[PDB]
Amino acid sequence: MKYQQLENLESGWKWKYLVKKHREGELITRYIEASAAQEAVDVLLSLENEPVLVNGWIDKHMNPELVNRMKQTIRARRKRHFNAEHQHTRKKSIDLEFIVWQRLAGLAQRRGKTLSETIVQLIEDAENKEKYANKMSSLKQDLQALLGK
Amino acid sequence: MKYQQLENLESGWKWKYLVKKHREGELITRYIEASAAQEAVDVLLSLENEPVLVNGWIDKHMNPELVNRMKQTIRARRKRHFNAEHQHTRKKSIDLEFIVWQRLAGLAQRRGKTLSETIVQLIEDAENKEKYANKMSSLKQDLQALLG
Amino acid sequence: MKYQQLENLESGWKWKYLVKKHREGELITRYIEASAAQEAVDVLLSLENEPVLVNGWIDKHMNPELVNRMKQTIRARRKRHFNAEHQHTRKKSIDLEFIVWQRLAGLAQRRGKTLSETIVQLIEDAENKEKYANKMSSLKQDLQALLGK
Amino acid sequence: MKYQQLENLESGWKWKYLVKKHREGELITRYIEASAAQEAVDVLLSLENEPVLVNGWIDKHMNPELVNRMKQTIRARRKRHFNAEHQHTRKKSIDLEFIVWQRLAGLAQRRGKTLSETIVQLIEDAENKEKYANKMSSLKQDLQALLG
DNA sequence: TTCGTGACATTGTCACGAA
DNA sequence: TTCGTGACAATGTCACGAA
DNA sequence: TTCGTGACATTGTCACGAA
DNA sequence: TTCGTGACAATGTCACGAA
Repeated sequence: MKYQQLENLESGWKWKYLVKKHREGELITRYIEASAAQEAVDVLLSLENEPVLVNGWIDKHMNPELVNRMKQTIRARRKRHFNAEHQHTRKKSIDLEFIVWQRLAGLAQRRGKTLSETIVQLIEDAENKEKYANKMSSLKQDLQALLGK
Repeated sequence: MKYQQLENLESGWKWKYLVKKHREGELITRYIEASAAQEAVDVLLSLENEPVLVNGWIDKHMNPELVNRMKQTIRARRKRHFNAEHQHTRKKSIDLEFIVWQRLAGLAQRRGKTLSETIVQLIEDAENKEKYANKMSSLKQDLQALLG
Repeated sequence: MKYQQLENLESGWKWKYLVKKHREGELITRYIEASAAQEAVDVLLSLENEPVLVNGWIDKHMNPELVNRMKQTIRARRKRHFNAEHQHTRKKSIDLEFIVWQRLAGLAQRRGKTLSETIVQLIEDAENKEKYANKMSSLKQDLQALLGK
Repeated sequence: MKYQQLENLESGWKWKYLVKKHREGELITRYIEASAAQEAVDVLLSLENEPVLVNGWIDKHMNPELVNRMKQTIRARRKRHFNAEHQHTRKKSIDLEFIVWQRLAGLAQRRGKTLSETIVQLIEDAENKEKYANKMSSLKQDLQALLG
């Protein structure tokens, strides 16, 4: 755990979680009835401006099989923040032709390495071609003259 | 255009659109007062089963701040469909590191070509360097052998 | 022929011929009996200083059987003389061991060319040893500084 | 001394010599006189076959101008004899041109080798060159097998 | 001094190719 | 046949170097 | 089990070169 | 205008190997 915790906002974060889903429709509560669950819908809706008070509610009305989906989504956004505190870590997304990907990826999984470097190497292996064209050609074209003189 | 329209469903999306955005907080409505605008929410949040009418709702009810944002976001949800059919047309998202991007994009910036052209051109040439190190490796292997 | 003839002088050495050979122990006359044969001898030595005389003498008197041996021994001196003049013209001999003679003499009957010339080449190519003794030592170094890069 | 000096023939040998130079025109007597010469001539010429005779014939009766001339010419014939046997020790002479002799004799007299040997050592080198140009044809050729 | 030895000069045939 | 020509043969010397 | 993290999926945007 | 389109932003999971 290289990224510290922030009880304050890190809690309000989870709050947004039980919202972004409840909106599109997804059993937030750990109950089955649409009577006991519906009730809980408001039991939290009011905790808007309510910090750590949010945690009090997890042990109360929080669907178990969600604890997984959440942790995974939390840590994620958790890293993005700290990583956004500068540039080198700030990641960016890219869209390219399918077939292209297939190669790349297939080259990442086959070239015992991760995408990143795999892209870093595929580059160095390119700019080197220029001086490798002649480097191999010179040692070959300069000797062609030995056949006679 | 390269793709044709589907009035029946096409408009369908927009619906799915105005709702969505609304669900998150937005005045899809062309009005303001918590009344008239309020009605136009339910008045539209119903054409679900008969979306072939949403269009006539957008032409004289939807907030104009979204006319463009839509024609775009839709025209996209359109291409995104037809390509999602086959495989060669499909697409894929990647998440590479900052540093890389610079150099990477940078190259694509100096050549101008597609950001994908970069992976082709880099694989195509950077792979031809993996070639001369082979013709220069099998050569230094049969050159010195005969010699000593 | 090629050279010239010395009517007077050449009869000179020509004379010494039957002479130096007669005292050696051989028949110069064509008379089996020691009466006419011995007569010719005495009559011969008297010509100690006569040219043309020796000519007619050889005719009626000398043994026309060794003639050939003479025409050969005489022709030689014709040549050994005009040649012995200038240096590059004078011929000279040497004693070589059999072993060595073999190869050499045997390279003449194969290559065809004269014995002398034979040595002329044997030498040139030989002396040229360094010329190609270096081409290798040299040409071969050009490949070493390459294979190791 | 390596050659067993067999007084038997070697003596008779001298004879032919004293006889030869005689038939040519040279004194074979220590006599300061003409006539006195007719003595040795026939006196010795009759020794057609005299061992110990012709021998002492010298210490007591023979020209002095030939004392060394003989001791040496004799050694020659002597060596020629034991040598006449096997061809691997006997010899032959050559008639070569002057100019050739020069270069030849030169290197020979120079390198500090015997005339005969000179040729031998010179032949080896005369072949190496003819051999070195060969390895050139193999290497020069094995370069285009692959290269051009 | 004697001797083994290498370098030539001499001088003589011998079998040949082009007058 | 006639010759210039080349390959060796044979035999004597000479100046050296080790005995 | 809790993390960090990398591989990707959806879906919204907007300048752009023709059409 | 209207399309097709490409570079990224936001962010929600999932199955990994070290803690």
